Amino acid sequence: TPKPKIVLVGSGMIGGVMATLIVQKNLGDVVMFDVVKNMPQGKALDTSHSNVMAYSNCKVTGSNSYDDLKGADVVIVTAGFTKAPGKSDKEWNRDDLLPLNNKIMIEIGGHIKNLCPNAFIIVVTNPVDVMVQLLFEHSGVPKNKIIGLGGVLDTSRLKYYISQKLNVCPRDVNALIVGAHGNKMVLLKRYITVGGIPLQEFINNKKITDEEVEGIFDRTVNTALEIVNLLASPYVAPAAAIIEMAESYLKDIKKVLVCSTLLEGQYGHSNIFGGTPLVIGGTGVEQVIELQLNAEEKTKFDEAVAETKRMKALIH
Amino acid sequence: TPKPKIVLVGSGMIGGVMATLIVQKNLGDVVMFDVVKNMPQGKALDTSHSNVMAYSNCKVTGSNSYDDLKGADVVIVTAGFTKAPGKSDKEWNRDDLLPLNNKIMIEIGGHIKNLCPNAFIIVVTNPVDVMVQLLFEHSGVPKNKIIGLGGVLDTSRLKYYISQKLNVCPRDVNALIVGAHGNKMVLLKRYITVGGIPLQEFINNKKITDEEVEGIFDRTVNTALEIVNLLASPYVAPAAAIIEMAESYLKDIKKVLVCSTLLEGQYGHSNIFGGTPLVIGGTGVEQVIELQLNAEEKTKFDEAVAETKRMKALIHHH
Amino acid sequence: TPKPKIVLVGSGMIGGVMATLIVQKNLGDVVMFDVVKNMPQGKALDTSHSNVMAYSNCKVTGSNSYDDLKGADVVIVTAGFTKAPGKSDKEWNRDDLLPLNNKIMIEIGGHIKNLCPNAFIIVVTNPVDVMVQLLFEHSGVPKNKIIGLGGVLDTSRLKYYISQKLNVCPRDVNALIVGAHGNKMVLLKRYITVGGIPLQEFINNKKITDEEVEGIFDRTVNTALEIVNLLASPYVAPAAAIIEMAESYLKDIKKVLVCSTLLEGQYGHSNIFGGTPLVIGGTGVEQVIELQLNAEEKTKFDEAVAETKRMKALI
Amino acid sequence: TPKPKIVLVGSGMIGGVMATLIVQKNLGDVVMFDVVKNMPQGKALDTSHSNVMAYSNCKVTGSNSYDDLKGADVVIVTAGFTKAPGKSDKEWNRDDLLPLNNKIMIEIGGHIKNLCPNAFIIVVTNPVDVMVQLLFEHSGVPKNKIIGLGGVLDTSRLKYYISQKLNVCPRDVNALIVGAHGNKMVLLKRYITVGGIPLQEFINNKKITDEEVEGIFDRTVNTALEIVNLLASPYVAPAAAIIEMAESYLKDIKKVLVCSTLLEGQYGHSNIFGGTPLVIGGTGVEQVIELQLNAEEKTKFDEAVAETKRMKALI
Ligand SMILES: NC(=O)C1=CN([C@@H]2O[C@H](COP(=O)(O)OP(=O)(O)OC[C@H]3O[C@@H](n4cnc5c(N)ncnc54)[C@H](O)[C@@H]3O)[C@@H](O)[C@H]2O)C=CC1
Ligand SMILES: NC(=O)C1=CN([C@@H]2O[C@H](COP(=O)(O)OP(=O)(O)OC[C@H]3O[C@@H](n4cnc5c(N)ncnc54)[C@H](O)[C@@H]3O)[C@@H](O)[C@H]2O)C=CC1
Ligand SMILES: NC(=O)C1=CN([C@@H]2O[C@H](COP(=O)(O)OP(=O)(O)OC[C@H]3O[C@@H](n4cnc5c(N)ncnc54)[C@H](O)[C@@H]3O)[C@@H](O)[C@H]2O)C=CC1
Ligand SMILES: NC(=O)C1=CN([C@@H]2O[C@H](COP(=O)(O)OP(=O)(O)OC[C@H]3O[C@@H](n4cnc5c(N)ncnc54)[C@H](O)[C@@H]3O)[C@@H](O)[C@H]2O)C=CC1
Repeated sequence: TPKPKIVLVGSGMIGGVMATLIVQKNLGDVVMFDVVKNMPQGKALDTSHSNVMAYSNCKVTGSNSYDDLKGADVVIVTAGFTKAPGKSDKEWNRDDLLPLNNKIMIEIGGHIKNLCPNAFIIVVTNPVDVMVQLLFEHSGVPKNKIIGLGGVLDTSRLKYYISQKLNVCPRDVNALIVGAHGNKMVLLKRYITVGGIPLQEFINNKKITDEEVEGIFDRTVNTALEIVNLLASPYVAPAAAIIEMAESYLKDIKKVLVCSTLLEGQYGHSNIFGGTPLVIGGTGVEQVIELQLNAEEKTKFDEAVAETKRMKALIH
Repeated sequence: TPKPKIVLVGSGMIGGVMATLIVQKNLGDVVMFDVVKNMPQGKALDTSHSNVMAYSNCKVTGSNSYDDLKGADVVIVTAGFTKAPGKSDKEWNRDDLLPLNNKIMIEIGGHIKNLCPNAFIIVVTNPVDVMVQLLFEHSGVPKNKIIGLGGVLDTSRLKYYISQKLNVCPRDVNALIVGAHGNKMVLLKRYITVGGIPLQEFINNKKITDEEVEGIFDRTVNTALEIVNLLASPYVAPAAAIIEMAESYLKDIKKVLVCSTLLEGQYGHSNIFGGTPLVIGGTGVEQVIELQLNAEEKTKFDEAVAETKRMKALIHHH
Repeated sequence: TPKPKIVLVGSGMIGGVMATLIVQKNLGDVVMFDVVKNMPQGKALDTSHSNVMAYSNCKVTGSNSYDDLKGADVVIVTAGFTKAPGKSDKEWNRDDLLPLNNKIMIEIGGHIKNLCPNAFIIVVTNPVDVMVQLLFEHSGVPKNKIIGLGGVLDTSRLKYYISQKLNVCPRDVNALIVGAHGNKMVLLKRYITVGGIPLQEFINNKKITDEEVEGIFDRTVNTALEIVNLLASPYVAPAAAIIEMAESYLKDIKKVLVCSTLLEGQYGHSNIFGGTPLVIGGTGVEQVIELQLNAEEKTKFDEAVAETKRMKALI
Repeated sequence: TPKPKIVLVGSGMIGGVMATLIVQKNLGDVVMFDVVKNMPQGKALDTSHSNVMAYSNCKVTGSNSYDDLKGADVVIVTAGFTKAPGKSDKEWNRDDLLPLNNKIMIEIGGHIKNLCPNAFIIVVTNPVDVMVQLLFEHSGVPKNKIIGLGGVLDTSRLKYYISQKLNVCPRDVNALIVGAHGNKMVLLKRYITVGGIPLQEFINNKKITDEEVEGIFDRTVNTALEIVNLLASPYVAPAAAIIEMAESYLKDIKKVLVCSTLLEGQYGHSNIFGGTPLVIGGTGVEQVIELQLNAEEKTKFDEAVAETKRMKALI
């Protein structure tokens, strides 16, 4: 009243699930944007009919024009490159990626600056902790108005695996994974709770062993690789995580969610984005919570941020 | 208590969205079954993590074994061929696919009979009015325990396009589409209401014209084609429609939903499945409602069933 | 963002259920206003804890001050009285209370005009079709920003009773009740559908008779009496009906809902509020739909509006 | 599976809100049972209409016959005295209700044994930790199939108050209150977290002081009295807490919820019910979690169970 406008910049796998979930939850009008012609229009048409089943009323439209950024309340960026040429046959590089995805962020940021400078922006494009800062820089939006997906998704894996071993509801496990999305993500064993009860109590009661916990941490780290091996880059859980973040903003819920945000001295770091618990409210990032890490924990957090800094320095 | 078991026989595009929606609604444990190796397992793992975001607790597992049909409460069949070397990259059709999908329904039917004969079955595989009857015949399930997807999806399109012209909530439009899923679907102009009000009133008040209605009618018939030409065969709205049907069963809601069901004299037809409103409750199909069509509407219904019979008669064509 | 502000002017039985449902649906911050001291503060404290179980974040506060209307997005008025003192329940009716309630609507109107002139207003206080016009006049709010509760609740009963005879989901019955809320309500048999199918088809197939339909019409008209003769106040269904209306506004859903709205030549009547299908969207009443009634139906609508005029000219 | 049946034994303030919430969530058919004639039939009629607004299909019926217990999946017991007949508020003595509510548990227990021995039972009647055990004994139901309301409600207050000081979503605060429902509830400061983060981190950062936390504890213990002083006993949040417990069973969610349950050695205590975290799934109580309390926390638990034992000894 008047209906929020959500622009999906990128209408691939994650984009399609997000449009579906937005309709289920009656969250706002959706523009599915892509550079690929016709594809976002077909997805939007199919998704728009699902309003009837959902008892919702969200316009869902497809676009190949950046003009549709005008009026956006929320912009979600999943746009990016992948795959490789000639290369033979398993040596697809990392890494350079990174200039190609940077050029995408330059293009998107320029239009955000021109067309929707007051939007709340969520960046998903990998490596997320690098790309979110690039978009921040190219778009000119305030620091409280842009974040990156990482912790909500990474902790959903950890929560889920622990919950299946302990035979409890998945959401009754709480856990924090910080620093960066990716292989350097910091899993904080000390902050795992189950129904509000420290994980250690379940270990002492022999409900789960130290070994099993370590195998679950390794599985959490290997999950994207596990699913890519079987199928493709994951998309259902990533979309669910993003919509949880977007909804906290649109409904001023003030959920505490771990996301990539600009660090300004926290954990000893500045001029860089990193994963940390934060509060998402109707004005955007309302609080950035700095965890009271011990020495071993801070050193893993430093390694996570050093890798973000490394990749960022490959951009010229 | 103790949590329904839902098996998706076919874990493609439609299968993926259904698993996603089942988790969102906390509806039951899900087995994602497919003949394609690794694909269901990967989709099931990705989907299982979304339980955290949804505050749900549905196990989601992937399978390449029919044994996992054991104990199913609901079985949803989207399984179908399936193209080979040739002969590309579009050479597919569906006329020649009829004997091939027949063979799929035989295989699935024999397994349902041995492993989950008390399941409620929803068939999606095209042409659905043909395939649902084939599954009924080879599974042995009672007539009230098997239906095909059609009307809920077809009417969603008609309801949607009308609501956008009249500027009202999509679900506040009501419409009935009967006969068969496909190009011979019967769109009943007489039975369209908007907030309970006959469509003819909005026409009389020049809010929409007769030409605009016919244009919306053509767009509804050709919607699958329109989306295929932009993208691929539709899957988000089909999944939503199937889940609304499954939920009515699992929660005994008793929604009146247009679905393909065994006709036993209704509309003058027997020994065939066709689309008609019916009531889905906790026992399956509780009521089959026969619309009181005029002569001109009945002729159209006749044409829909004739086309289903034509295709059924090609399950052994060479 | 920023979170809507909903003020409940009246915090009795219906107010209490409305605040509960607002939290369940996470629809906005709630101010529970009443003239009774401490009571709305007590209900608000209780209700605020239910945010935890609902995974919501709605502030629920109690107020005895009209100043809390400031910056309201939605104002729901149930302030007045349920039953006449000295009067029993075997007679449960209405009258002599009009002038008092007009003095309430004058007083509430004054405050709305000053503190929340851009709010969407829902009037619930009986006789609703009279009371909503009074508040409209004294609040100065535009015609598309104020409606009365009537048809959504009246039609919920008709839909429910028909759904139970025919063994289908209650919401799969559609029905229109118009004219006025109360004993002169116009139940339109022609407009009833079940799963989009004319009721007449089920009458033809002997699933329900013309006389059972007549008995359901009577039961619908007399439902409030039936409840009061058993123990008081419909409040649960009235609250769910109002929240359905409020939500359609707050979420721009554009539902077609029968409510009390200013008539401007529709059905032949003007300068009066009447019950008719409307579209509620993000800007308030976006459309008023005039049913194409036949002479027998238009005469019943006339008798409904005439009873509203009989009470309007009498304060 | 497919329409569960929920029987509400007691259709007073909490029963009315519970029936409302079951319909909203489409959780099951509802029987509103009470010894008061006509009243639950009136409440059930009002409530049934709300199925339309909710898009639900739950039958809601009122009853004065215990026959309605046959086929129950869940039975919720709020039946009981709130004050002794012929006494004033100045003469209030909580122990006075023990023999009066004991008689009610005996009556209800005999009918459960005969009619729905496989139902999951949730006891609400105060003092709940005593009453739940009386119903256990008289009903003969297995220990995994009967629990008392306490910790879900008590922790909702603590969670809510902390969340308002810290400006976060109420449900993102986690806390455990154990031992008994009432003034000797054990508020475990050590176990409080906010977004999974120990409460102490927020103290260290001066977002909240130790004194503020103490005043929150006091407020939490005294909330029912606060609400009564304004106008209670509380009913919205109690109803929501009970529905969260019943839903975890009906949908096999396996939520961890603090409820009153038979102690068989946990915390050094036996032959008594006390509040502790536990898992509710489709078979009932699937796990009872014994917290690893330190010595000081342990003595607070002992003091709470001592008071349950004192009151049980009165019978
Ligand atoms: N941050 C996180 O926790 C996670 C991040 N991801 C990342 O999310 C991104 C997207 O994932 P999927 O949807 O699975 O990939 P996808 O390949 O299916 O979608 C990418 C879409 O972006 C489009 N695109 C390319 N350039 C564009 C431009 N300039 N403007 C608009 N659209 C453009 C492509 O046409 C494609 O449709 C990838 O970078 C992936 O690595 C994936 C999972 C988790
Ligand atoms: N009834 C209706 O209103 C509509 C019907 N459809 C039909 O639904 C079907 C599926 O649609 P999509 O999911 O988009 O197709 P899809 O090709 O993505 O999914 C079909 C899946 O079935 C699998 N399969 C083949 N044989 C199998 C077997 N014996 N057991 C288990 N899986 C097997 C394939 O491996 C494939 O993964 C098609 O026949 C399509 O024409 C689509 C839309 C609407
Ligand atoms: N339009 C409809 O379909 C229906 C209308 N109603 C009507 O709605 C009204 C409320 O019903 P209940 O909540 O059951 O009544 P209730 O008596 O329980 O609550 C009314 C509240 O309004 C308060 N109040 C009185 N004057 C006030 C003022 N100056 N400002 C603020 N608050 C004031 C009273 O203190 C009382 O708490 C009654 O007029 C009732 O007859 C009830 C059902 C349906
Ligand atoms: N366990 C907890 O955390 C809490 C417990 N309570 C308790 O819950 C109980 C109910 O609370 P309210 O609904 O507010 O009280 P209420 O007085 O409104 O409802 C109690 C109902 O039980 C009925 N009743 C009495 N004996 C009965 C019997 N033999 N069979 C059937 N019905 C019978 C009465 O007619 C009355 O309608 C009280 O004992 C109260 O102390 C209240 C809040 C929290």
